Amino acid sequence: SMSYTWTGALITPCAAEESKLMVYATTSRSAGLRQKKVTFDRLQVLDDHYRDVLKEMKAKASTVKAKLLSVEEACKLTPPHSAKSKFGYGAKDVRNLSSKAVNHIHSVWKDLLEDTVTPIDTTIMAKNEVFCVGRKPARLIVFPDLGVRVCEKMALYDVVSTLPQVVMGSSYGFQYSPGQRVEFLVNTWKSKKNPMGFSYDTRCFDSTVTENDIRVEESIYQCCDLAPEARQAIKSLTERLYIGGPLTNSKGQNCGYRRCRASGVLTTSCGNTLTCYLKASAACRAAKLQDCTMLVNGDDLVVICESAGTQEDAASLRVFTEAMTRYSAPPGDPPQPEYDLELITSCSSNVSVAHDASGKRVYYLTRDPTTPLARAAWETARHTPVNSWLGNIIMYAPTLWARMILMTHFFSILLAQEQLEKALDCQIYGACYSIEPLDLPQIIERLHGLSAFSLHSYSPGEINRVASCLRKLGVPPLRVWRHRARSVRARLLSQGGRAATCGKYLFNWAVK
Ligand SMILES: O=C(O)c1ccc2c(C3CCCCC3)c(-c3ccccc3)n(CC(=O)N3CCOCC3)c2c1
Ligand SMILES: [Mn+2]
Ligand SMILES: [Mn+2]
Repeated sequence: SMSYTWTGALITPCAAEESKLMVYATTSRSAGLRQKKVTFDRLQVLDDHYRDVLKEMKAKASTVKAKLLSVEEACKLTPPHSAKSKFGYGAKDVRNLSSKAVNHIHSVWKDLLEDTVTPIDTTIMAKNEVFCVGRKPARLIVFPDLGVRVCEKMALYDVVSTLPQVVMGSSYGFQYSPGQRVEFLVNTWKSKKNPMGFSYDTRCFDSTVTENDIRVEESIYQCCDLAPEARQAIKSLTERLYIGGPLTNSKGQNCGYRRCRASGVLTTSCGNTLTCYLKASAACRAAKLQDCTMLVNGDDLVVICESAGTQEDAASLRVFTEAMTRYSAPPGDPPQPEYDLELITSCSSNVSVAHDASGKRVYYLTRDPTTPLARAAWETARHTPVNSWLGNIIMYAPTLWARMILMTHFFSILLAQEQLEKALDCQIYGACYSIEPLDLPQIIERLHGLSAFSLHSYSPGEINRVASCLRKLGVPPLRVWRHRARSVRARLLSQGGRAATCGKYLFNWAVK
């Protein structure tokens, strides 16, 4: 069946968009191009590898006990900036236990328990995301009303935050900080006698997800020891929301129908991860890959296994890809065998090596700096809710480009505007933090360790990537950033107290 059906009505914006300040932001203007790509018929033929893997997953899920969240708990865990309801209240009302919101949520719940069939309305919007140089169309976000979103948490918050790690164990990517992710990848790589590995990523994953896939996920969730009401709400949410439903634009017009994964529901990430893990594990068996270890984050997969030889590996990956295609998930680009861990990119990131103060080799997570640099450029001119600049400083603190360029420029701009002490909103790990730039050394030490302030002797490949990136984007080269940083450092040190702590830790690398 078709992943989508369209009426002709447009995906409209709900606010003023901006598609320029080179660096561009996606808008609703491109929605049609995206719609075209994500619209197709899914063919899926399952086999005994898929069935065997599924049985093993259910047996693990069957050891999980999950509870219902109360309305009040689900309200308190609602993110503060999520879209207001159509029924007269918003996130702030939900979070402060307003009677208007609570009573509507109780009524949505009762309807979920009493009606297990009627498709539930969703809004479809174009995502506004900043990229660098052709242009990629906007991604589509599909989400139901706030009152339903609270009810999803009631039924499934305890399940989605518990079950995946039990079912997928060490392969569940979302349990790891970056250093832990690196540690898993490196320890896995080093455990093989002749390691080979590859990243896989599905072309339009959400659209490849079938009704059967979504019901298989529900059947996994129902293997949990759940309360009777949970079982009913989960079934109802599955039939009425997860398998599909109608789409409405921001102007209240009917855009069409969805028969695939919604990107804006509580189960998107856990569901996608479970479903990719299931198809990928089955595909590894068809491919007959030896001593396979998987790492899964949504539909970004890394597989590390024992090499069978060059031509053998190349053919085994073609068989892997063939099986994934049969299960409904063809790749955006065909996977390639890699014999160097550093060359495997997944979740837009890769492992690299530097050295600590003692001269010990330290592995850390990095990425191509093009998109982070472009996003930071944008947030120099405009201003956003997410502050991707600051998030990247935190998540990629050990990297050469975050330390030399991102930290330098942003502490320079903060010195210049006297806004050192002003908290900024920052979206990291699904949650919205209010971060004080002077809190950064503690945040980085906690997340990465003290060595993040002392790494040096980076790999030549990574230094050159950063250098080619600066050159391509017209930004000063690294020698300029070292000079500027000595100036930023001297400045912070003059200010004493906590600013002197930022100069000491964040810019220890710039000293002679
Ligand atoms: O000359 C500088 O001192 C400087 C400083 C910073 C930047 C940046 C960003 C780097 C990361 C931190 C935020 C600022 C850019 C830049 C980077 C990516 C995409 C667009 C601009 N650029 C490039 C840039 O703004 N342009 C426009 C003017 O001339 C060449 C390209 C920077 C230049
Ligand atoms: Mn994909
Ligand atoms: Mn992906």
